[PDB]
Amino acid sequence: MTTDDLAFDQRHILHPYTSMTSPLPVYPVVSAEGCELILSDGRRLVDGMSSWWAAIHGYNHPQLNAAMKSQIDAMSHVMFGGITHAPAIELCRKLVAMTPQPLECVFLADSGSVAVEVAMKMALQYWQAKGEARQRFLTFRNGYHGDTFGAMSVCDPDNSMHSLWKGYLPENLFAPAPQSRMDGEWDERDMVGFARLMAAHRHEIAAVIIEPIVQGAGGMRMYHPEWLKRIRKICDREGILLIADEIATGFGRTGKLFACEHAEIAPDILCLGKALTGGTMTLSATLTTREVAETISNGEAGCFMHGPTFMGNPLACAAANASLAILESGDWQQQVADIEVQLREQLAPARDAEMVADVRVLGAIGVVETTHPVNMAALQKFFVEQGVWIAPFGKLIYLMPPYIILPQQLQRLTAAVNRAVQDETFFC
Amino acid sequence: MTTDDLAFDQRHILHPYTSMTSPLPVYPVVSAEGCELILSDGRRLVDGMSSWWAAIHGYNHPQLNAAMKSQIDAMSHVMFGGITHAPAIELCRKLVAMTPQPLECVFLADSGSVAVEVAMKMALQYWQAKGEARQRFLTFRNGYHGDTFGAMSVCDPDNSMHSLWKGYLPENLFAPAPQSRMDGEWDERDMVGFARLMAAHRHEIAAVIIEPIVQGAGGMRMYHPEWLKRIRKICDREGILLIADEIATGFGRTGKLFACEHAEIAPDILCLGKALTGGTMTLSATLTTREVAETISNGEAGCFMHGPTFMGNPLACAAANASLAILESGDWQQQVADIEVQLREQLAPARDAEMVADVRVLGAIGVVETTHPVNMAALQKFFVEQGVWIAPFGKLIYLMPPYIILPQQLQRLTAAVNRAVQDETFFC
Ligand SMILES: *Cc1c(COP(=O)(O)O)cnc(C)c1O
Ligand SMILES: *Cc1c(COP(=O)(O)O)cnc(C)c1O
Ligand code: NA
Ligand code: NA
Repeated sequence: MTTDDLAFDQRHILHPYTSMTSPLPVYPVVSAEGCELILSDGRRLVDGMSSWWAAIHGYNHPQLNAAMKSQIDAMSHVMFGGITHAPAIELCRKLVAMTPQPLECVFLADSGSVAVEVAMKMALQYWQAKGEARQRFLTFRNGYHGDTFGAMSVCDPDNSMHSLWKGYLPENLFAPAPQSRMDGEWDERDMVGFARLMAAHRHEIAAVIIEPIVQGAGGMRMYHPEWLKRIRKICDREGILLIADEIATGFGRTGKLFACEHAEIAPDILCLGKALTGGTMTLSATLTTREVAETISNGEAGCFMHGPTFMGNPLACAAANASLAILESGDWQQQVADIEVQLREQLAPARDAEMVADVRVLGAIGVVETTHPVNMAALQKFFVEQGVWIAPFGKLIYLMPPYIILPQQLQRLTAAVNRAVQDETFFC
Repeated sequence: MTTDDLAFDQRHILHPYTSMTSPLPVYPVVSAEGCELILSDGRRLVDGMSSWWAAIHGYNHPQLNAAMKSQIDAMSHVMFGGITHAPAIELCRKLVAMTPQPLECVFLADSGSVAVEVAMKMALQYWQAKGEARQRFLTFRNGYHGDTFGAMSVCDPDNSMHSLWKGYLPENLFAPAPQSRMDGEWDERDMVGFARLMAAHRHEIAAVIIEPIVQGAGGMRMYHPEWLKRIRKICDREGILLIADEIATGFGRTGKLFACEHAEIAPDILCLGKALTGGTMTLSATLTTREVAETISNGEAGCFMHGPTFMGNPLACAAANASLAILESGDWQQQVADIEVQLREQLAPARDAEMVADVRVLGAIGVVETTHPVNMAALQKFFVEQGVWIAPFGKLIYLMPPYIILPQQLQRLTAAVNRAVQDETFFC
């Protein structure tokens, strides 16, 4: 990789949420292996991010690799209209089996945002079919559900700058962000906001949508499981659908197979993505109940009106099947538990740094919230120099590493974060 | 695939736009090679659909395969935030190079619908940065832009059943579907409807969005290039962005590399999907002008507000690079031209058939519109018994074969269509 390449990237290639006129450096990656990324210049970095949650088995994994190659030899893709195939059936078998009982109807899609759009459309078509006028969504503040219009409409209005689409995006209902902590005590006073909204709008709410336990992109918040119990009961009582968006929490990340398990509840609709394929390629799934799938099909439309071109892509399905096969071994449980203990122990010291607001950990997620925002270019460079890849945002320096990360490798990530927060150099 | 597997699929697996209560037959495909799909019982089907436009090089292509397997050895995926990599760079060089000059900034995304969503958000943010109150889209009737909420808002209100979502979708402006055929003379009376809208709302329109030349999912309609020439001019005059959605028309399909060429015009925003990866896996691209990309960034939000987790996916990018490399050889041009001749010649006779409402052909697209809807289950079955894979819908029996289809294979397709439309058997 040459510098002319880098210049082409800078002037012609957009990257996620970053300016084009005023870019910030980017690092060339040539390959990746185990828990390491490899830059063009030969520098090896311990990945603390799993490429944004997804790469839970790390990189160049032999089982994922083998699964993908063998599928390519059968067929990379065939359309799913009027056709079915083994990778899709196997995957749906696994997804149905590993999730709560009521969740038994699978809609495969390409991306997490699309999975959410699917969930939202199911909710909408569901009520239309029952002849009830329900078009509104009730969601938590500090939530994040994707970047497409529908998903944007249920993301934190401040966190996502809704003043940009003010007038274009429907106005949903935003209850306060859960205050009670996964770590601490429950407080009944936390429920009043949501109760008020639900009481004042029960008749127009199609669905409640939330990220179970962890609100990821909107603040890496970790809230008390009683919230989900409560929400599930309120939805049951009112006859309203519950959508759990586990695109981030799914597949072991919080120490349980799905974060819903922390409350022992089942949503009516479940959105999955990111780690689904083990971070090899994009795939998503939206699962729902029989009651929802059948109601939709028996109404005016006569079907659920969605179908991405690449729905059920065999290759992505093979990768997912292989990712899930690793998880079937149950090994992830102790791997995540050990990562939890190690994050708690090693991030603790950060609590005494001047720049640190909070330190929270759940499963293989460890977060250091800062008092001031990070200086991106600056902190990212520091992290690279330490031989680690960490992608901080706002006031959040966090770790979500692969489950197979070696205690030594994790020790490196933790040392770098501690060292990053010891003065204001990398802040503002 | 056991019968139990197929039982599981019917009961638990949602397919595109179909009922979960009154499910129609699906066919179990184990692999694919060349232009053929292979079922579980060993039977081979000539593929007339390109797995919905995308597999322009057929299946199990040696080149595509090796490029995919090679990327897998380096890294199937890594995150795109603060990181760049060879496949994305190479892919973006080609897209910029192969498209009109003004289009030099690429936003890579996961799927078509998302690419459209991206295009729509650019337009809104563009006008946001210029402090202009523009949130309406102007599009054509019979248009299709994807299944996500934003994309649905510019899809045909009828074809897409807007009644279902009345109240959730922003209400855009819909001008009459292009009357003048790509096969015929131009009637300036065709412009009234559009002009009437463009006037009364020129103050409100953020962008004009249309599929160039071929309105695909909305009716496989083929209209005269003059519409594009005129639309561009009107957009230039009012200073309105033009979004050309070429997710279906891109990469050779209509006889030109890009359908926009048929009118030698250039969009402000261009959406690419489907055939981009040679139908191996999902990937999309939205290209735009420096002016748009800079405006947005130098805007108040500071960047373009969008970023899919799997943005720039190396594996997909390398499949796309291999696919474009095949197009670089230039063969598609005559491969497509020949297909167009064969389609024109061999579908001609369907015009003597009683169930046929119209026959139209453009590039590697052949359409036999019928007077009555098809019996999907019965027709598909007939086609499979004739050794071909054709996916009809509504009143359209159409073909979009791989560019590498042999003439005798193309012949079994067109014969199958001709035989299907002779009477009422497979209809209503
Ligand atoms: C990442 C994420 C999404 C969206 O996934 P994309 O694949 O980026 O569209 C949606 N919801 C949550 C909670 C996520 O974390
Ligand atoms: C198929 C198509 C889309 C949608 O692409 P998906 O990948 O199915 O989301 C958008 N626009 C046009 C013209 C299309 O043909
Ligand atoms: Na289940
Ligand atoms: Na160009």
